[PDB]
Amino acid sequence: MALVLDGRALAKQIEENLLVRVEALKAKTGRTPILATILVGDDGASATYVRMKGNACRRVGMDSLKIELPQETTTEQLLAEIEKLNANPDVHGILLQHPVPAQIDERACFDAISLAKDVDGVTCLGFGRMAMGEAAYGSATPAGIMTILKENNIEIAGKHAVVVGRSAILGKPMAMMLLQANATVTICHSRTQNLPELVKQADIIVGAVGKAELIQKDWIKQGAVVVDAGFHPRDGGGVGDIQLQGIEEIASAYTPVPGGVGPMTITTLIRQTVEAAEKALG
Amino acid sequence: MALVLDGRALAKQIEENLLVRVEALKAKTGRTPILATILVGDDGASATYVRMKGNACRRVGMDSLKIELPQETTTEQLLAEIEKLNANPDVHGILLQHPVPAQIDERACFDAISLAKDVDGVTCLGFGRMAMGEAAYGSATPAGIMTILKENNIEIAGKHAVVVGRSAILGKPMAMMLLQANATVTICHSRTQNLPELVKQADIIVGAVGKAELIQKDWIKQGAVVVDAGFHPRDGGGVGDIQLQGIEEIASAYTPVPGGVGPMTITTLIRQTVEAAEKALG
Ligand SMILES: Nc1nc(N)c(NC(=O)Nc2ccc(C(=O)N[C@@H](CCC(=O)O)C(=O)O)cc2)c(=O)[nH]1
Ligand SMILES: Nc1nc(N)c(NC(=O)Nc2ccc(C(=O)N[C@@H](CCC(=O)O)C(=O)O)cc2)c(=O)[nH]1
Ligand SMILES: [Cl-]
Repeated sequence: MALVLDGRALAKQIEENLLVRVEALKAKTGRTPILATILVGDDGASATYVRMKGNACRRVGMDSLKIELPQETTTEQLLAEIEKLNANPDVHGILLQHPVPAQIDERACFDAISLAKDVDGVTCLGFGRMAMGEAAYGSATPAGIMTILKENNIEIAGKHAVVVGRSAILGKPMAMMLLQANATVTICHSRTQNLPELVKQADIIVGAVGKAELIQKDWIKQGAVVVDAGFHPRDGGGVGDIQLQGIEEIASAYTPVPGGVGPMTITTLIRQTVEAAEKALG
Repeated sequence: MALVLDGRALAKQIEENLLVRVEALKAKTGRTPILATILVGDDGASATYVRMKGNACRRVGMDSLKIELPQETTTEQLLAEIEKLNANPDVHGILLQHPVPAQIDERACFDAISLAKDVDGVTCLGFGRMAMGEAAYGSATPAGIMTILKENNIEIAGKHAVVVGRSAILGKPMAMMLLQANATVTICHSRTQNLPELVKQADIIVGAVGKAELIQKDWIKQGAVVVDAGFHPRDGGGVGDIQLQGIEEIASAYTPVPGGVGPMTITTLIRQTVEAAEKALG
């Protein structure tokens, strides 16, 4: 039966020393690390995830600066708001929760965040530096996945990884991180013409499509490592981007949904905020 | 027989347009566009390609500022030279010819070049922006390849492109550019297993390994589009990274070596320098 890649347990374990580090920094400097979170508009899921990230901050002795902007916020207004936070020495990391209202140029706003405070890893600069092996905060969800794979001793070098999805904050960074770990990487998307065929070749499959159980269980290679980065609420248990019912007979290891990639998205953001604060204050 | 993707003809065609644009610019402003070329050490191929790039500048009515630094140059010394060029308003583009002597942090020096003068497309920032669909000068060789494919009406969207090699200035940007053009993209490298099988699945193959004829002709899918980005001087005619002997029987279209990717590497650099000059002097 497949090894459950327990993101919930890993997140809990990691938070233990993050709390020690933060309490050390606060005792040393007399200053509390701050993650500024920006929630723009009325997306309920975005609201929920921002609160979860704030809670996680407080669990390790940090706090959040809660920035909430209306649905009709313009690109110019959000940029100004990010420039305030960039020049705020009391703020050590900046999160802009995706997806912002459609009228806003999200890419422009991501890129306005200073590299030093890009603790969610959304800037083009952060991405390019990561892709080229230079030190950078990685996009939270894919960096969290690499941590899951590494802590669970999952072999990556020489494996064929297939990433289904190519979004700026998930699929693309995921692909580059796996490449950096010496996987052969295939990147698929909505214009891939033979998706089932390619998924069946995957030693490591990452579902990053944001569509409930799009990736069929029948496409999964026997002994594959299965990573499901999706989450879709449903009556009595949500589902991810991959059909996981009966995956225990197929995968060598898999991320459950919930309790897999999700907690480690949050933990990665928090860890990288701790890192930023240490650099800023220490 | 296969379509010859004639990079030499395309380069000449592009240069005719660049010439009239440069002459118009000089007529309007009285100033000549300048590419600063930085050659560090005594590598023969590097000297040759920098000479060819300077020749191309003058063919289209521009000139080059030839910077030649010794073998023992330090990272700090090279950074200082690049910062002088960044601050010089008469210099519109900066080329650092790779590979610099190994004691130099080449990545750090690439990244010191201002985005506005990154006409060879070597910055992390430029790579990141291109990968995310934002405006930036593209790495010369892979951008030249995209142009070859486009201007020969080669179908890319929905095709499986396999890039063999993942270098910072070739393989990685090549893959991100093909992905932006809606190809399914597989990135291979020295740790890749079952390489012959992965190449056989490819609708578009890009050889970027810097090893003479590594990619074997029987690995190529019948009807594939074959792009060879290698060059290795040999008595009686140089060869690339792909066995191209009898390629006309196998490929639907192929870049010859020499006279394919090479000329378009040079012309892409010059075109992007003209663009930089047009912006700066307008
Ligand atoms: N900037 C930015 N925007 C984004 N939209 C994200 N994604 C971004 O927050 N995703 C996310 C998804 C699931 C969970 C999570 O922990 N989910 C729980 C399920 C609980 C629930 O969703 O009610 C789980 O999977 O265990 C946390 C974050 C991000 O990481 N950064
Ligand atoms: N920064 C930087 N460093 C680099 N090292 C390169 N590569 C970088 O100049 N390559 C290159 C390779 C071949 C040719 C070329 O035109 N080759 C001819 C052959 C010339 C001959 O036969 O002597 C051809 O393929 O037709 C031009 C540039 C680059 O583009 N940028
Ligand atoms: Cl809590």
